Amino acid sequence: DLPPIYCPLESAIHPRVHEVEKRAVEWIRRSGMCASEEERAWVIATHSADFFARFAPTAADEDRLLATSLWVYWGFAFDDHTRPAQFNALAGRVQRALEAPSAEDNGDRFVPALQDIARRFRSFGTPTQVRRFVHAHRAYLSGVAWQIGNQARGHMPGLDDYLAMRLLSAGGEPTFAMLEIATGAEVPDREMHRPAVRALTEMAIMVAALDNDRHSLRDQNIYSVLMHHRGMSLQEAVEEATKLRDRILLRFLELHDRVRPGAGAELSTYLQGLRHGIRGNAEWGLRVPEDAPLTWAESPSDSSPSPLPGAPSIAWWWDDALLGA
Amino acid sequence: DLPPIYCPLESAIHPRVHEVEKRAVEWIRRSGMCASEEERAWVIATHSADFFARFAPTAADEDRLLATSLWVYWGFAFDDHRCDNGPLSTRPAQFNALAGRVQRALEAPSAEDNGDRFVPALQDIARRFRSFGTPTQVRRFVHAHRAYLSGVAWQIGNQARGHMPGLDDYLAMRLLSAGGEPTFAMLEIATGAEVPDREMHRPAVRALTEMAIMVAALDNDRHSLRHTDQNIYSVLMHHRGMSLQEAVEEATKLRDRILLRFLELHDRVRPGAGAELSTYLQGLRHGIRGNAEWGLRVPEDAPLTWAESPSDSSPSPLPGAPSIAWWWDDALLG
Repeated sequence: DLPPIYCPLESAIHPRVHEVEKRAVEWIRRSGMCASEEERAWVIATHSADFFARFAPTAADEDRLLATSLWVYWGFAFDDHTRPAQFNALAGRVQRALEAPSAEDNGDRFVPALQDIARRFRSFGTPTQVRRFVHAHRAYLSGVAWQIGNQARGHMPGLDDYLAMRLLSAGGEPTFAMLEIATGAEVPDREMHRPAVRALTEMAIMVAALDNDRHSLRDQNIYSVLMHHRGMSLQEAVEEATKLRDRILLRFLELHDRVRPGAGAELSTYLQGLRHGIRGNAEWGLRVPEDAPLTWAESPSDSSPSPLPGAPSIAWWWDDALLGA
Repeated sequence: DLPPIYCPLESAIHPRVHEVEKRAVEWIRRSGMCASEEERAWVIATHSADFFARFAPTAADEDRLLATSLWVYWGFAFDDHRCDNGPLSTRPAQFNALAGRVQRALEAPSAEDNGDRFVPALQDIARRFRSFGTPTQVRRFVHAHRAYLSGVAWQIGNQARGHMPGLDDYLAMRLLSAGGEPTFAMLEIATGAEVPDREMHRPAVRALTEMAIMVAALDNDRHSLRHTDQNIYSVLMHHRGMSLQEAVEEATKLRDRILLRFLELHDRVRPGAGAELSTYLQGLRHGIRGNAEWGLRVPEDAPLTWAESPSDSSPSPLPGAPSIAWWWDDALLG
């Protein structure tokens, strides 16, 4: 019993989505990241071009939209897999290959593909935009390492730890750090790293992450964490999860409205990218198994302007004294 | 049987080191990082203020040299109690969770410690870094910090499996696990010189940072030689069937080659550098030298000897380490 999603945000998709999808399907087939035709079909069936065309709907350069979409395909293909000890090494190697073009594949299937993506990013993006994506990619790999860690030990994390980890393990950091690369609109340091923008970025990531949890009811996820800790039933957890998520999005809209008016063209595009991304991520979740009409919740299920109790690690999102920008 | 260190770089130490060491000893006592009197005295005996006062010897504000110095103390304590000998040293699953929690505590001032002694200490250091560094410098430190932790996770993974990495994985891993990224990312905070994104992130500058880090990491491995530990020596003894004495000569050759390429690239990049990049590059240089000099002095006033010449002066990439070959590629580092 799944309530409709609260997402009063702009929905749009690149007009050239289908041309990019074609080129991306080509690159998947040639990438070497897939053993069998059955594995390609699985990665092709993620419709990651359709996903990311919703994040950068007006990207001037079709090739930047392709490069950024390819990573999303790479991410789905990488996460369809490993013990923590081998993973920590593999995470280290893959991330080195992202940062070091002279790194060699050593027969690892994912490294050439990521290095082809990195080479496309280095031919378009500034060294600054590449370093942002690089750091986001390591943050994601740390999240995955954390989640594989918990599973191998049978640690079910409490809410604060789950939300912190899922911030990273969902792949939201690298996805949102590709907005600039797709658009070409370079956000200056003093704007991109304002705490206020950091909280907007994390809050957009968290809501996309909790919406991915919801699209997965069909084993570390907000529902398990709430059931295991708060002794809730599935329904009671579904209802509590929707309240957490809707409260976070409410904070996002509020902080966004405080921040958007003073913003430069580049930060402004980035912020419309967060919004497009949150909505795109929800809409892609509903439309992926395409053209049927979607139903959306008109109101938050919880309107509280105060921080989530039991999640101190995300409380600073609500602390305007800390975010004076 | 160890040859002297090739290190023809500026030795200098902050004229206020002794005052800063005093306030840092005070902070280590009320820090909470340390269970016993015995640990406190260990942390203190790292002389981390002397170490980092070599990295930023003209720091205008000793509060900034202090804050940065604190992380170096936190660093030794974190390695010694969580990474090298802690029940976590062979438990990557548990270490992966700790690294997530410690990193989150550094990015999120509202995070709670969950009874981990190292977190409130880190959060205090973070609060200082935020009080006078720009949010850009704080993020460069925070990113460098997760990089360091990823390296330790890789190291601890290898220890659990009894896996001795090869030269390529070892140099890539050690680039991170030896804590040089966050060490060097504190130069800006210590000095107040905000290096613009366009300059800091130039591949040439990134390569100098990595080479400054590799060299300091291999001087650390040299410092730790005075079988099963992952270091350049067991790496070479295992993968290339060498005696310890052959590994030692081999390690010295590779390290000196990297230092020469650092020196060559430094000389091509320094002339055009703006004032903030120039300060950062003097830091890399002061750091390399500071790391080695601190390592021969840490039990310290006696005359040291240095190698007048490198052990190998080949101007091309290390054999068997393609992950660093791009440091020699002047086209990619335009």
